[PDB]
Amino acid sequence: NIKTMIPGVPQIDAESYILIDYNSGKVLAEQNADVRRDPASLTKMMTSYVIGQAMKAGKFKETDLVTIGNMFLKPGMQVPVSQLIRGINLQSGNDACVAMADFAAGSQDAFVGLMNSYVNALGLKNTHFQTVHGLDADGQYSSARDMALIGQALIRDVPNEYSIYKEKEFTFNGIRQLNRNGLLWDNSLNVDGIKTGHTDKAGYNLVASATEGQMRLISAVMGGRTFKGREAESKKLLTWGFRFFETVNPLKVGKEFASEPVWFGDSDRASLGVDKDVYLTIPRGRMKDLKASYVLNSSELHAPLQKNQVVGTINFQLDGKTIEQRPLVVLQEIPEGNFF
Repeated sequence: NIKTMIPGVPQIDAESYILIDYNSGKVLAEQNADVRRDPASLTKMMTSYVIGQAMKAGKFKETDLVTIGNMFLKPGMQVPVSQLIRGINLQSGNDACVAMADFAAGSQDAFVGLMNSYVNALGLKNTHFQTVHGLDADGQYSSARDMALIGQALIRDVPNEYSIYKEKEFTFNGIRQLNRNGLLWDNSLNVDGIKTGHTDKAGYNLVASATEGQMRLISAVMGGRTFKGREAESKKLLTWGFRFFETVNPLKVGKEFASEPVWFGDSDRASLGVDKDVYLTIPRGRMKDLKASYVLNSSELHAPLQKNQVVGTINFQLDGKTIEQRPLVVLQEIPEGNFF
């Protein structure tokens, strides 16, 4: 029963936490992951997400200058966008958020409206932002799950913005500022994200992400007890996640997974696979025992068969139990067969 066991979770010294796989979205561990808490500076992930989308859209460059009104910024100061986004991500500067909010949306209210528009665009059911920096507000809240998903969106939708989160330091006005994510300096893990935060109502919060090979995990901890424990507890989850789980990529697009006969077509056989790449998070070491089969929606396949046409379902089995399902599609189209 060593292969088919469910691992016990470590005791995490925080009120809420969640651990997910970046590729497959699988939840490996959770505790009060949907309780609505104060997000503190984790809010700045969404602030960074709004900014990342605008630059990705081309609205402003990282070299553009922003004039201040009205990091210790002063009115009339001209600060490159590059420095303000680093003030947000590395330093957690609340003043840099305000500056970038007026610069990106014209006002803080217009910028909070965008933050909450992406909240709905991501489907978050337990998040609402009242601020651009994350200071405690009566009406703003988030949760460990929603914050783990915001971090996923950062990595997925704006990778150029996300690459900043791994920088250990930046210099503003001749003063070196360190990134507050102390896990970047950990020799045992490969941590390149994401964001720390803390307030009186929120406690000590950390959204972290690490990689081991091509596997990527995202942890979110909220309501942490101490400043140091913030990083220690997140390190507990990530190492635990990598020790007991492995992400595997069994089938990618274009790879033939099965062949079935085709009637009335230009060809006699169809090449069946998947249109979206498959990522499965399984107990580490059980990839050798992973079995895959499939069912068909029809007794026969009739031409014409369009490209990426659904014809059945793939079933991935581990220990005789289906763990994931994906649509089985036609890879190459097959037009109607003609007769001379």
